[PDB]
Amino acid sequence: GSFVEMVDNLRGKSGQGYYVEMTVGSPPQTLNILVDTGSSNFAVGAAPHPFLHRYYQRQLSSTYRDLRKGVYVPYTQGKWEGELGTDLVSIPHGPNVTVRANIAAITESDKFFINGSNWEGILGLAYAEIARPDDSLEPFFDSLVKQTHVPNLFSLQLCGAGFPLNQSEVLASVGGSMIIGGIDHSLYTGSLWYTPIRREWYYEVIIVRVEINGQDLKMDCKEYNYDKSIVDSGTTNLRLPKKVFEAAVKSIKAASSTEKFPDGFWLGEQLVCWQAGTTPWNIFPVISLYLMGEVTNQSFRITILPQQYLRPVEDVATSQDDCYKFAISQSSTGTVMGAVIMEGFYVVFDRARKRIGFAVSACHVHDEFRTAAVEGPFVTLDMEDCGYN
Ligand SMILES: Cc1cc(C)n(COC(=O)N[C@@H](CS(C)(=O)=O)C(=O)N[C@@H](CC(C)C)[C@@H](O)C[C@@H](C)C(=O)N[C@H](C(=O)NCC(C)C)C(C)C)n1
Repeated sequence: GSFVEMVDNLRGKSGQGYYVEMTVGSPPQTLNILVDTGSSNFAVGAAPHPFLHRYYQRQLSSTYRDLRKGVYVPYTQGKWEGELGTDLVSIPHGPNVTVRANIAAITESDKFFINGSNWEGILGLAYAEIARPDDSLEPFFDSLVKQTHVPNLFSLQLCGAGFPLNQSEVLASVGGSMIIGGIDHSLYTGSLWYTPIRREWYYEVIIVRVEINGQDLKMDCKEYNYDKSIVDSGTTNLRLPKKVFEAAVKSIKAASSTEKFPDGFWLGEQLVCWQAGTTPWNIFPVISLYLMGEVTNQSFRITILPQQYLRPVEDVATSQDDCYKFAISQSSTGTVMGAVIMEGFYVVFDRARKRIGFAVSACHVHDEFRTAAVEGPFVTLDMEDCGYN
């Protein structure tokens, strides 16, 4: 309920990523690690790279163990190859422990590291099932729970600023919190509502209904989880299956039709700008995702605002304009509840009880007329049928 030691231990932002400080090896080598609930490999740059200010030097760690085995990991965008081994790992602003964990030493990569992101590795927090080479490589959190008394769960509060941040600003500000082993009540308001983790591979959940300003998209619910629906702190946008994306964009365009935007905007590629302070938030609809509840035939809903799905970006011109990119895009691999969703809520990854909790975030961006919300319950039947097989 109270872990002041870990509150505000994250830095970063959408687009580039949210990261936590970790140390690896002996003596401790400090590295910034991206928090990624969408994968299960712990990996770190281990050789010079144009975008890396530092990297893992195995030859300088007295505790480094070479597993003599290579590993390859591809992501929706980006990929890397590395060499497997183990070493001692600690988290300065996390529990006071030291765990021996598997570490992939990245030796080659493509479209993975991000210039200026300030992170040098990735912490895959999902399950062994999707770890590479296979489920035999124990993920970091599994090691943590097995080697310590830290409870089997963590929570994330990702904080979007609501406006663009320059390099010095992102470096000097709080990007959020990752509470390891517990929940901190100062990070949310209202109550926590839980949805079942369908299966332990990605953090998969089941969406049972979608609304645009209260109006039902009215699609066969399997379409919403077509292939799957996951919660991923390593993805910026709310990504939706092709059919759902098209239906959603049609409805969002209709609700905001008093103003017309170019196709490039809806494709998530180009920005739309308004005179400083005049963004017409009210013309854009709220989006509600209903999730299966823990009680039979019960569901709840999470609702985000345009302040969540319109991502702030700096306008090239020295203009004092407020510009944004549409942060909802299509996916051919299922729904991805990325930062667009996570910046609106405090998310509890309760692995012990196989469930994910959502509560309104104490740091979500909004205005005087609307706020993000988590509400329930709703009598919903045959939710099990919403899952895709
Ligand atoms: C917040 C935040 C953090 C970061 C780094 N961004 C910017 O990058 C992305 O949003 N990257 C997405 C691609 S996009 C722009 O939606 O199309 C992405 O691929 N994120 C991955 C992490 C980054 C650091 C490479 C991962 O979070 C996505 C996840 C679904 C994934 O690809 N998992 C892998 C996977 O499923 N691989 C199989 C196929 C897709 C190669 C694992 C299981 C091996 N936004």
